[PDB]
Amino acid sequence: PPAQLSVHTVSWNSGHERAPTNLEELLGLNSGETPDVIAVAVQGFGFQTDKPQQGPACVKNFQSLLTSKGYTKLKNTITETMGLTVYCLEKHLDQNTLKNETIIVTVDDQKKSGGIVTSFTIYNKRFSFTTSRMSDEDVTSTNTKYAYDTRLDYSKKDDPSDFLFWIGDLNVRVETNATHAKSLVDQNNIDGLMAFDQLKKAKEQKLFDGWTEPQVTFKPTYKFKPNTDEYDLSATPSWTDRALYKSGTGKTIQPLSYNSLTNYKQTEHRPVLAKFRVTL
Ligand code: HEM
Repeated sequence: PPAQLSVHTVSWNSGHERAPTNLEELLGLNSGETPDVIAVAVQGFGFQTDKPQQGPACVKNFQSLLTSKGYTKLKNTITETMGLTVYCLEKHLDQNTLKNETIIVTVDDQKKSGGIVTSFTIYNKRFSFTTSRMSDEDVTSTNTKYAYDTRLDYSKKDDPSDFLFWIGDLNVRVETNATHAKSLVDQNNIDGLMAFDQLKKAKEQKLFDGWTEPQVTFKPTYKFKPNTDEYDLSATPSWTDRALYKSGTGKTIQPLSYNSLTNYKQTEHRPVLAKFRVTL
């Protein structure tokens, strides 16, 4: 039982885009770090049907890179609009106690909104990783547009998990006009623009209760004109992909870094990579 473990998470509202082939950077591996757990969440369209037949390349390329580095894929789960994969270094796994479990929650009859939770235990500590997806137009258990449901929140369980991460596009946006938002971006007044971000409003409404986001120092990750760094100002620049963390049991979770990956310009959103150190 080590004293600490490291976790990398990445999420990307990737839409109809295929997985990139350059993955080390996406997963935070390109400077030689060797995290214990890696979670990858995507939001988009057509994953399960997989008309593009891109599933095969995803498996090949992720498994090619990660197996050589000592990772085991605990689970991949896909729906039409969401994907969540969790990897862990094989050296941490005790099959007798791992209790690897995933649930899918769907909130609409077309199964386009809801979320996924994958959980597992190592060294007698329980990890849970959630992703979620909500539409602006949906009727919901919260009567909000935010991608929260209590069924996805393993901190509000009778026996809450030790380490919890929630990654993806939460459908939280910046609630001001585009002109003001862009001016704050140009001034690098990130905290000033963050004053208009809806996560605090969601929390006031008792969504994401007690969940923390690492400090944001990067510019909004949406909406870009593809292959550029220029905002498409048809939308107010916003922080779409987010990483939130919590412990149900008083364990320390220390973010090490939290950044958008601006080299992945293929789409209107930029991926967001978080790195944490957890104390068992
Ligand atoms: C940036 C975008 C994407 C990322 C990061 C991504 C990531 C992943 C990851 C990490 C896995 C698990 C790989 C493993 O086995 O180790 C996976 C599986 C899969 N992905 Fe993607 N994916 C993306 C886009 C897509 C798209 C556009 C499609 C097609 C609509 C798709 C279809 C699938 C399917 C069907 C699987 C499961 C296939 C199987 O289990 O044989 N993905 N993806």
